[PDB]
Amino acid sequence: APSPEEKLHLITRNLQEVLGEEKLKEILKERELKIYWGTATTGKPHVAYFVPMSKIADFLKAGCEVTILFADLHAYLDNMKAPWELLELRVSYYENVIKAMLESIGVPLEKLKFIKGTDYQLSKEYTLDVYRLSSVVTQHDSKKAGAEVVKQVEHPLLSGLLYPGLQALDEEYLKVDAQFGGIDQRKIFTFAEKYLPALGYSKRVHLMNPMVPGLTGSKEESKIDLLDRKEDVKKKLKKAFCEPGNVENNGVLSFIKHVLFPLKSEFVILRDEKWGGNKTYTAYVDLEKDFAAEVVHPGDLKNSVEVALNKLLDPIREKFNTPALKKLASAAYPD
Amino acid sequence: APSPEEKLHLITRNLQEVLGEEKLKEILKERELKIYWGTATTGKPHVAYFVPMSKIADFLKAGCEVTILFADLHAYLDNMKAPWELLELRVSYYENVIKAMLESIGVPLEKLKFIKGTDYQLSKEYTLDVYRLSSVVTQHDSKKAGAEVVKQVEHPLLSGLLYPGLQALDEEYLKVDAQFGGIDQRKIFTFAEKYLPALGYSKRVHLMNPMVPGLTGSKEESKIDLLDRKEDVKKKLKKAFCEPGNVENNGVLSFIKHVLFPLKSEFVILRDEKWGGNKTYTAYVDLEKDFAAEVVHPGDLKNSVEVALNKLLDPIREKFNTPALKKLASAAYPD
Ligand SMILES: Nc1ncnc2c1c(OC(F)F)nn2[C@@H]1O[C@H](COS(=O)(=O)NC(=O)[C@@H](N)Cc2ccc(O)cc2)[C@@H](O)[C@H]1O
Ligand SMILES: Nc1ncnc2c1c(OC(F)F)nn2[C@@H]1O[C@H](COS(=O)(=O)NC(=O)[C@@H](N)Cc2ccc(O)cc2)[C@@H](O)[C@H]1O
Repeated sequence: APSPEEKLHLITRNLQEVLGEEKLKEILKERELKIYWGTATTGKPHVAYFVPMSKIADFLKAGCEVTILFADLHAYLDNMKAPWELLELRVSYYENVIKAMLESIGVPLEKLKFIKGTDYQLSKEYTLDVYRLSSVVTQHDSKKAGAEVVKQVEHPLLSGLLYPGLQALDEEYLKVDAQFGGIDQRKIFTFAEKYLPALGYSKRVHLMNPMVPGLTGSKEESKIDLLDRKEDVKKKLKKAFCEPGNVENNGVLSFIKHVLFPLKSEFVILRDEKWGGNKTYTAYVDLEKDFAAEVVHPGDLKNSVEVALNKLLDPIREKFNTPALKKLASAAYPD
Repeated sequence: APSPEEKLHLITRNLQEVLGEEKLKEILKERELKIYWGTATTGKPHVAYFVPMSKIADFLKAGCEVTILFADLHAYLDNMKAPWELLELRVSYYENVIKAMLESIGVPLEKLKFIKGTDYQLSKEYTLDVYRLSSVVTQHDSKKAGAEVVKQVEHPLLSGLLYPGLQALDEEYLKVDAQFGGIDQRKIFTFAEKYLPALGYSKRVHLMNPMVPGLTGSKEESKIDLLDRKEDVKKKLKKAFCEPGNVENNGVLSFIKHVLFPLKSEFVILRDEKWGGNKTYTAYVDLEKDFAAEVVHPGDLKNSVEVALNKLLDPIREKFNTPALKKLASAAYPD
């Protein structure tokens, strides 16, 4: 039975920014927070998705009612990042792999709600609100709201202007108090705080993670897929940006900070007896200090992350080791 | 039983431009043409609406299946020219006054179909097509398609970009072969010819009237309302631009050309015996020649139009002389 103060700590730890602290505290004084996270069903999710999933885990630990939105219409509206025929296959792939990630990090699925955008975003009342919103949002504001999220092409399409407006309306139709996403969503979040009240709807609390550098190319591609075999995880980890003593733009350290510490509350560095043997850290700042002092070597850091990451991936790889899930993976991502 | 050639003449006479003559003739060789005309339910219709209604009459004379669309959602999308609360009152006013105009010029209403946009434009299949269209139409093309139709404001709204796309989709959902409107619709019509095939839908024939100068200020406001009393019709007609011998930008002559000649097939100029007495014209070009020669005086032309216009308005004014229609007129246009 966590106190409102303990819930607030669980909910907001590791975030880059909280908008709406006043209302957030008002809610936690009385009841559970209702929050959602959305993802457009576009490319294959990679290990970076453990970063938002670790905050989802925190939200459930705090007692929140959590909704996960598979934003299939949004994937279509974002420059057809998922063509319309493949959408429902993409939703199935996303649902299976996101549930597998949550099961792997021990998140109880029975208190989560999963919904796909097209379950309600084609309804008459929602569509009427899209038109009501379109009558107050300028073309200027919808273009700028999506600048960091929607793909920016030479001749922008009308769909790209619709995208942020629907993401705002989703807060009302999912009946939430708050929306969580990475800080790349910030301009959509502030757009929603401005325009939802123009429709008679309350502004929501917005919770924003930092954009965490990947476990590969410095801060694009070459990422680690959730279904990569151990040997491919090992190979990709060797090439990760991880300079000795350099605690910035370090995707290996960032994964520890945002995924492994919240999961386990500790992190063990594997190290030879010659250099002091293993050491258990209870706080990220202590590990960071040792890495800056160069008494945690990059190779030992990578070794330690490799062991923990393969533990997270093992049940996922097992789950997708089914004839039906192998066919789904290939069918959702053909050529 | 008019021939295909006689139907084509009735359908296309007095038009400024026909797009799709090849397909138009292919259809008339086999069956009746399916056509619609739409109007956004915004301001009170004035006597200029007799110009499109006279072409509707021609279409029915040619045997066409005609739909009249009361585009209520479009009125809302066009800079809220009709706010959402007043829309259904505006639709009722438009339906009553348009049916009255057609009855006045002797158009049989029983073979016309009347539909309001929100009967189908909020449906799931239509909304899906709006999103499919938005994924191919650029912001650039939708802005330019509506440049002469949608109000151009300093900070354009998203609704204004949606407007031409929905007008294009209306051609498919109303299941027509052709759309009729004034030539101010041309950029929406060519937009529809370009983009409907991107959705797997056929291009439509487009029929365009000329933009006829009003019976008032030269070629805005001061117009004659369909419910104006005889005395107000008389007063407004006195101030109409009608210079002797000047057959251009002459709203009085244009009304004769586009409304009175199609209705009656003749036009009688009322003139004193001293100047030759009355004369009946069987063709507009003969009247124009006499006006250019200054043997039809502006006052006599206005007198002759006044008599005919009050005949067209009399049954409309009688129809709206009901307690329920008086309340409707005031409720749809308050303050
Ligand atoms: N490296 C990282 N570090 C920290 N957070 C990260 C990443 C990362 O990298 C990536 F490559 F995986 N993504 N995320 C976060 O997870 C989510 C990704 O999902 S998304 O598909 O991008 N969704 C969108 O864009 C949203 N508009 C979709 C949407 C649509 C309608 C709604 O009503 C609500 C939402 C967003 O919150 C992202 O910030
Ligand atoms: N002086 C004149 N001479 C000759 N024709 C004239 C005029 C005139 O003057 C005015 F003041 F009355 N209007 N018209 C013509 O009648 C119609 C008016 O209706 S409207 O409300 O303007 N409709 C729109 O704009 C259309 N986008 C509405 C629409 C929406 C969805 C659809 O699927 C189809 C259509 C249009 O065709 C106009 O050209």
